[PDB]
Amino acid sequence: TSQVRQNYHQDSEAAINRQINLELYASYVYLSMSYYFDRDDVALKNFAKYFLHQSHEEREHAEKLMKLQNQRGGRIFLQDIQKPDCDDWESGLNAMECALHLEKNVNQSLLELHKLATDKNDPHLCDFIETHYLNEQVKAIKELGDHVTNLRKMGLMVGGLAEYLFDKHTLG
Amino acid sequence: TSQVRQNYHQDSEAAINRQINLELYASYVYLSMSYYFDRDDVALKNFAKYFLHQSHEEREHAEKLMKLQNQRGGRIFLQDIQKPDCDDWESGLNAMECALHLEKNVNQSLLELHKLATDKNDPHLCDFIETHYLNEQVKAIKELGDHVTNLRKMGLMVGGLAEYLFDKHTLG
Amino acid sequence: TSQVRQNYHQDSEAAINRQINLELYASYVYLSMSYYFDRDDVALKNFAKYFLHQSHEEREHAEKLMKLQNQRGGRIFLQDIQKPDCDDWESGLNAMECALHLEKNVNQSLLELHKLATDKNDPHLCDFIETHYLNEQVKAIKELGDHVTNLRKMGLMVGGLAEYLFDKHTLG
Amino acid sequence: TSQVRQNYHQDSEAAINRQINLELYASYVYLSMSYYFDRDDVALKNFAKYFLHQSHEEREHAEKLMKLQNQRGGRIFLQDIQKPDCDDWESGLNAMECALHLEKNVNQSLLELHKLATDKNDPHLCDFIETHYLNEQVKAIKELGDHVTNLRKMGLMVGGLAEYLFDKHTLG
Amino acid sequence: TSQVRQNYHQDSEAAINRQINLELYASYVYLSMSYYFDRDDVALKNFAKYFLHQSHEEREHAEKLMKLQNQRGGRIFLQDIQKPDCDDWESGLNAMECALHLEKNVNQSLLELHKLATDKNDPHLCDFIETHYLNEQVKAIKELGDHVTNLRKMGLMVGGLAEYLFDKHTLG
Amino acid sequence: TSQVRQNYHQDSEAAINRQINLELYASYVYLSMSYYFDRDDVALKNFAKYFLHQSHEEREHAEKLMKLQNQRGGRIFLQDIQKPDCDDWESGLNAMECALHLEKNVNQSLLELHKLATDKNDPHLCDFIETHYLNEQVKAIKELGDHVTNLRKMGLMVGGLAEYLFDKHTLG
Repeated sequence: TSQVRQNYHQDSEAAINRQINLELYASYVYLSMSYYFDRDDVALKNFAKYFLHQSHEEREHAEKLMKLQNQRGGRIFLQDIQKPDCDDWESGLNAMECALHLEKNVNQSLLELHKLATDKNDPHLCDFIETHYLNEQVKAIKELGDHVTNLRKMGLMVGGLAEYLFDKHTLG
Repeated sequence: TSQVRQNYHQDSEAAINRQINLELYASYVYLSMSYYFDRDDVALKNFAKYFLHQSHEEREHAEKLMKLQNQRGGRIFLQDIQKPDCDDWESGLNAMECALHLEKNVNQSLLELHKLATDKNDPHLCDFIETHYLNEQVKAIKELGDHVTNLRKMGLMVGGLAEYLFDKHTLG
Repeated sequence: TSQVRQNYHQDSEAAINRQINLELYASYVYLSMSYYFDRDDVALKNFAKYFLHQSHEEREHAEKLMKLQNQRGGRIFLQDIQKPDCDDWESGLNAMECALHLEKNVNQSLLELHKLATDKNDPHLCDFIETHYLNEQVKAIKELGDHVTNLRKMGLMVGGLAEYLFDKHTLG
Repeated sequence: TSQVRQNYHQDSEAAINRQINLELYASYVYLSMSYYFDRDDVALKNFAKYFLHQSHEEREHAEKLMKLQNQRGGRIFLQDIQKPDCDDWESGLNAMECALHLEKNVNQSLLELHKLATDKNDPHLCDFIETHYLNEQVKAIKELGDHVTNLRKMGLMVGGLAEYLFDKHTLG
Repeated sequence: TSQVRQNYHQDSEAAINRQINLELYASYVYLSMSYYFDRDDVALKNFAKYFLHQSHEEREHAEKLMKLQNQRGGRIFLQDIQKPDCDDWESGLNAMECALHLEKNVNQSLLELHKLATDKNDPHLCDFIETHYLNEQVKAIKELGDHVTNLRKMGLMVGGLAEYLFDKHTLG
Repeated sequence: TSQVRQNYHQDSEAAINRQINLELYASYVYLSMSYYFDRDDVALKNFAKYFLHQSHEEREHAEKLMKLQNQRGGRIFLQDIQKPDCDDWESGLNAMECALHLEKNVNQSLLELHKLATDKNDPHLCDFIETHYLNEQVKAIKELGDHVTNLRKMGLMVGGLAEYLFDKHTLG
């Protein structure tokens, strides 16, 4: 037992650990995507700029959770990071409709973090999850949804220009 | 009965009261449109920025009329602000033409307002209407007209890309 | 059903739409008061200024709610905004006791809305309601209580003079 | 006994400990008034501001004594700080006459202190109270004097209106 | 009755008055500690600066609670400030352990406060408690914790060199 | 095969990929250490500041490697990151003896990478490895060794204080 721990459940410490692993997997996924778009066979610089920046703040999301662990007196237990499923993300829209599938999955996983803390009656943990993660995660989910409908809407016929112009104008 | 009233007809009042309702109607529909393009399945952030700007300045057209009514001694009697008969504005061209149909409607009611004032023979109010509304509205209509024909020239095949580029370059 | 939607109940969707009608209604009411004090037979420019400022950011409250909806994947369904129950607000004390009575009622809407979200397990809507409206709303009822109470204490019937000075010194 | 203690009587050591409780008492009482006018049924923002600054200063008189205690080698012995005899201060005039009554009681206590030190042969302790406390305390008591007289003179049955204006022009 | 009160239980009003006493209690013990370290036989300047600063922000925590009672229509009933049970805090880490023991006590008092408010279904008071107090209190407890361990890992033989160096490098 | 590729062997394609995994491992190892030192049972602000900085730049090092693969026409194949064997890094000296052990291993894998490029006769890859890594590696092993001998030397007896002062003076 720690010297700082106070109303911090046995279950909720083990829980945010998993969440730590989650958003690291996700930043890993993001740089796997971002260095795919800098390939000489896709060459969409601003896409890469976009997915790398998304990756860099999911590592920030991960670190901020790691502080909260230390702040509440719990103890961090690192776990391995699994490689993203895809190694080649096909198109530029598949990448965006696949990123949307991912942060919708962490948001899922973020809501169960909340309702666990809502039921082991940890008000602090719940304020932390509302302010720092939940509206950021919805605002993100909104940004990726806009991107896919804007891409799909230029579908198709010219298409390869569609994603080109999209890269230069919407991520530039 | 009033201290300030002087040559302010019993029905140039009833008309200005009505004209106020119209400009509140137009501001409502513009908010209806502006948050329609703010949808994740429509996702044209500059169309939204555009109609939201019209929603404000038609509203400040409306409160500029309320000012004037108090100024001549007639008294505002507000009415209900009916709902836009549309919920789904389908596309970006439909929105602009259906908007253009509206500004022709406020201009035709503003022109009737002028003549009612030329026939209850109030020199002052007609300068007020031509100064603040008429050239404002023909400016408006020509600006609505150009946009409409440009979206049309980007017609037929393609199209969804059309709406996009117009969003980036004519509303940026 | 929309791409972004995740943990957004059809009951919290209808509820915010009812709540948007509320805040547009309220701003309309403040607008009706604001040009009431612009009359030459009441003539309190700073009462006019004050309620006009209140009108301008229940509209900013209404948009913040409409945008919040697009963000969670719901769709907006606008309704008519009805006329305020009064055309003549009688006094400056009467005006502020009807304002206080109004934001006490918008509050029960905000509180039932918050308890509608607390028992459909949507933590995000609650923080949005907690952060952006709930304390914003009791800072208003408190201010309205202050102003109601100052007008009542001095009044007695030193007469209208009470009201003039209040305009100059607390509302200037 | 300290290495620093030198010509510091055990009788004037206990007396300054008694004097610390007093100024902490007065600060608590001034704080108790300060939020009295923060109530919505009293609503004098600047009465609240005024007494809030006064509590912020006798409590800063209090550490000036506790610092002085360690400087002369004595040892502080803290006691409880008592609930003010009054929870509802009735008036703005009533407030300013218990405020005057208290600083007169703090003074009698400061003057009794100065004669304990001039007669236990402490030249230093007397300048300390002369320089830092005595004339500040008469400039308070005189100013508690004006305000009471100003409130009384105009309180002549115009009533609550007298109080509002005093808040704005003498405490602004 | 009170003309702002809206969804504020008399039991949640009884509780904050209770809580107001605590942080006035907390500030009182900090003033007892910091002026203990201002003694010529303990003489740790930055320790004295530290608890004096804590004594302030708890007194600022406390008077912010009083503002919340008035905005909601519940009325402050001040109580006595009982004296800290310690007079000689012995040591530099005895004083810190004993503080860490205290802020866990206020943090437990605020968590009971937060959940009595979750039971009388007060959405507003909970956002006030988590945003203004809980994360404040866990930031504090973790800060009391690091210092406690660092003063310990400098323990055993030498020591006091410990207190001195820690005063100079971690609190300077 | 790739449009850009020229004098880039399939053995060095697999080789750089492997090396990528390594330094993300080291990057993983470094955060894991740094949030060990932010614990209330270690409480060394600046050790964390230092290990978090190193974890932040082995990932900079790793992304630099991934850009070069895209630069030369090979294709990145990411794999999983194994958790550091340690979860608790013991002392601050053990931690730096263990970091020194870590970068001395990647240097050895980094020079093995270099001698594969001089034997598959690829000048550019060796320049890339010479300029960007190999001296950065020695400047790194030199600094960790400096820290280790400063820590050993100094805490030969009365320790913990040793490690405390080292945190404040060499990592500030």
